[PDB]
Amino acid sequence: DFPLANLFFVPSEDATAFGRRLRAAAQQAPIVFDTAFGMPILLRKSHITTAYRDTATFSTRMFQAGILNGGLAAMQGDEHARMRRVYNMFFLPRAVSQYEERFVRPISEQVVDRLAGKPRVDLLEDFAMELPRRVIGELFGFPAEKLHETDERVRAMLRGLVRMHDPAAVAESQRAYGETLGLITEVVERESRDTSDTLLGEILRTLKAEHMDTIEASRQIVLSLILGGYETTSWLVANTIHALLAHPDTLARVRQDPSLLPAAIEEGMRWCPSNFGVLRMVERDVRLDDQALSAGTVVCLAGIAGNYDETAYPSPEVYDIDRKPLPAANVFGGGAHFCVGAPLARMEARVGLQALLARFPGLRAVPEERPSFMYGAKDSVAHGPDKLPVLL
Ligand code: HEM
Ligand SMILES: N[C@@H](Cc1c[nH]c[nH+]1)C(=O)O
Repeated sequence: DFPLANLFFVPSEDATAFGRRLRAAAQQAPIVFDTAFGMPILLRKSHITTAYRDTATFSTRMFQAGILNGGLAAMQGDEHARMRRVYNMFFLPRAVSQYEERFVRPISEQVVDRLAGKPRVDLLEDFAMELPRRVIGELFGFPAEKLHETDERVRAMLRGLVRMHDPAAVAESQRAYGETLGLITEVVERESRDTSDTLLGEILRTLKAEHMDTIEASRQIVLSLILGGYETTSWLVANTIHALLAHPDTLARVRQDPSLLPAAIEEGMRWCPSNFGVLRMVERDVRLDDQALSAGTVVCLAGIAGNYDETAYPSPEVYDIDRKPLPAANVFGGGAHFCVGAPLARMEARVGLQALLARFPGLRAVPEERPSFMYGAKDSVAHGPDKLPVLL
């Protein structure tokens, strides 16, 4: 039994409130029970890094009861490493740079172009959501407005991958995936043809060459590009935008020198993380210092609690793109499951923000309307703003 804490479901106009809450809780106890979120939360750095590394004690098996069964995240040990190698190939530095020139740079120019002719826009819906959606489109050879229509189902899918102790959340997730399976099957069938010229077509050929091209594997490839490449990446872009908007002098520096964008992106992941960490299944009784966890417990590794550890990052409430070494990205997880798509997400954030800042030198937040930040923004599983109104 752990002390109670209320870390997740608390709204604030301060983007730092989430990180500050987690840090303040971590100073008081290593492990807390977040009643509204509904599970124990590991907050102490030593416990978290141990958990990420000891996959035999802290597994991803809970994923086998839900729509990710048969995907990469649900695999363990040797099965996992072999398929992981195959996913890794499509996010290598060279591959990502081809995506940048062919797909993401031009698309970014087009998304930013359609914001002009409006004195004010919501950069959340019109930019952070729109750009990753359209990238996943071009990787599929498939229209982005068709993905736009899956939004309620995409977030329904994701919510059942987080609050897995909730039977209703899990069942709605399975339902939403079932309602998306026709579309998934359409994309797979079309891009499995020799006539296929898309990246997704490249991917399905590689799976076949390793004799891994089951219906299930091909569906989970597509599913992860939707859940990760579209919805999750959106909140990274959105939180990076906000951090700059909320720091006009830094925004100006970054516009004048775009080579600062990677640091701005990493610092934004520290200062305003869009994800908290990961979920794990405790597979055997384990003692963490004087804490005990029972086998069968699903826990949250809230690695972003270290984002506000002032011993690592002094004045952690300050957005400082000049921190060196750059803060460790905890929003991508840890250990062998560490996000394989991270290189694409980082590149989309850099290229999109570069086009946005170059096209609108006068860009600024709407002074009256402050965003509200919370975990679960617009029914997502991200910590992010409810809106990003700007003046162009
Ligand atoms: C801002 C963007 C993203 C964030 C914050 C993020 C976060 C994460 C995290 C924390 C994990 C680990 C889950 C766990 O260990 O339980 C993960 C895994 C994964 N993510 Fe990402 N992700 C992002 C974008 C993407 C993209 C763009 C893709 C693919 C195009 C993607 C695909 C995957 C896959 C396939 C895995 C499973 C990896 C494995 O188990 O080996 N994600 N992601
Ligand atoms: N949660 C979904 C989508 C996602 C990918 N990366 C981060 N999130 C999954 O684990 O695939």
